[PDB]
Amino acid sequence: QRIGREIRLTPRYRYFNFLPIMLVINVINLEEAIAQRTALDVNETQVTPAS
Amino acid sequence: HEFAELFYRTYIVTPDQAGFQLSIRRNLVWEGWTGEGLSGEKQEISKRNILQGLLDYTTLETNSTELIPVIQSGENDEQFIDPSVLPAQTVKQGKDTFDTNFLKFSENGEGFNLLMLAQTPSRLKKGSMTFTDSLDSRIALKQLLISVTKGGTTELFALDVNRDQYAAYTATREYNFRLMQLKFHTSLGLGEESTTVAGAESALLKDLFDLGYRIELDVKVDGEMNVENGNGDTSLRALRLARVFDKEGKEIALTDSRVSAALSGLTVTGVGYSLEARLTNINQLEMGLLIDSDVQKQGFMIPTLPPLVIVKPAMVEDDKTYPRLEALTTAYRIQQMRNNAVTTLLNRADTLKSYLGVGVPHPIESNLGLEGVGQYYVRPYYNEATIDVLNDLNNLTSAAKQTDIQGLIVSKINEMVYTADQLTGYTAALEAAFSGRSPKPHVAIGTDMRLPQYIQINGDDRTVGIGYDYTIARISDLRMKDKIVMTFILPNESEPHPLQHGVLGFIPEYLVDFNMIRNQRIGREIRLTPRYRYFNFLPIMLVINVINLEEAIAQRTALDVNETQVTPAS
Repeated sequence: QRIGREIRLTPRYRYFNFLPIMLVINVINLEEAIAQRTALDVNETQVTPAS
Repeated sequence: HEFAELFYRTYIVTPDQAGFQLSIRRNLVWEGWTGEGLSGEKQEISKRNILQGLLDYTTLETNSTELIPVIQSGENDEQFIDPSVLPAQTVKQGKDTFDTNFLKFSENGEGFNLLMLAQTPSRLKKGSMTFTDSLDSRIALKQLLISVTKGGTTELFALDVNRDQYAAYTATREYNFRLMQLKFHTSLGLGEESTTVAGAESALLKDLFDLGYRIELDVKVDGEMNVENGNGDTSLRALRLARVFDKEGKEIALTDSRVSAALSGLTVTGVGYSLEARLTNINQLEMGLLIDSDVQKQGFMIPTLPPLVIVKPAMVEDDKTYPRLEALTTAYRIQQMRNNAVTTLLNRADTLKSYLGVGVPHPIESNLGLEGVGQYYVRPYYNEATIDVLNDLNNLTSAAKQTDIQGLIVSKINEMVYTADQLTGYTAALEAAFSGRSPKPHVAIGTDMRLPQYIQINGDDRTVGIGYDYTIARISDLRMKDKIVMTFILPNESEPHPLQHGVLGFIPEYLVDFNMIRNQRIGREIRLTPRYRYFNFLPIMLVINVINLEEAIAQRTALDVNETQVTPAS
């Protein structure tokens, strides 16, 4: 016994998957990388005696 | 002067008003307090802005029809397993809060009356069973609850069986013309990361898992269900471990020593299942997003400011000790146009700092203390950063130091612009506010007189980045030392508007000239009383602090090897 107007939409749709090939990459630390300087990874080779 | 104009849009107010008003429209999505005609009986709750859904993906999600079995405390426990195997699971459906479980497999006995079973507390208010209620063209298995025992320890596994091709009820001939049949005959596999009821990689197949092996169970499940009364049955026919795959899809015999020793004592037995059932409600009973809109109130006022005065003997005019009006006009102009703009900008920065914190956004309409109708269209956001030029500059030769510094600063400022654009959702706000015309963000650049040569283009391929329009503002003030202030503005607009950063409420005023008697002396006076006030709406601004530019240029620094370690002890 409350009287009003109604508007309705009852959708019919669905998502299906066919191709089983898909790749994802996570990207991280971009803003630290652009904020801080990075300079070289040099491999000191032991002409100072260690080998 | 550029600076006041760029950050605070000037506006002329006819002296017949004490300010100006803005009436705003806000479309809303929410549920409860149902209807407006004879509203209430579910009471008022928080509105949600529809634009929030353009960036959030939960406020607009609802289910209002799914038939989830509900445990009545009477005889209803018959169709569910004993709660000593799996406790009830509490789920939300509409406004109802209740309990569900997994139905028990029935071979030859009673069926289950879904319509009798699917009564939620909302329906009980309406008067129980409705004759037009019918089951949708889809009924599919949600989950299969199996028991895996190894040596005596029982572990339950909830297998997500939905979205599977073979797990759909199919229409069939014979018996009636409203019969749906489920013929589920396939092999399901448990991986080496097979999760139990919640988390973990199990503990009875771990020896199988580490070796790199997944098990596969062959299963044939058959059932029938009627879409006219909700009667039906379902029973398991076959359930056993058959095949074990290697790191490839090549069958591994179950007689080899490792797997045979590992698989000893394994038994698999099913106890339950779950169905997703929809009710094509033909006479309709459902309620959904109640779309409403509210109008909001806010008022602006204009104060009075103390005046400037001139004194001179009132017997002859002098241009020597008192110059012409131009000097008084200049004092008024500087006072109103530069110092106050800087004060308002810095106070706005400080208040935004205190209110919001650093590097954290806020949900739409969650900061009621800020000034401005602007927060109706975007999230509030604040940020701060420092650049130590000497410590984080890379050079290769001394001849490129200026270009290096320019590149560093422009990269940092540009990246700050991108992250602000991502978090505040500003562009969507522009698209919503103006239909058909899509403006691109314009960045406000407020900086002192030492930096701009290092920001203007001499190298690089950008000033603030590609896709932005920039205006550089330079002032002689001392407080803006070592500071750059970024903000988004609108240059094609000429009215108060919430996306606008700030407005300069301006009323023209003039002077008075007369003779005044103050302790028995006579001198004509010139008085100018200005009337204005600055207001800010848009709650987004970026400020970057620049320090130590002197030492970096003065003292050489370049590169600085992050060596890599083939040394003792590592």
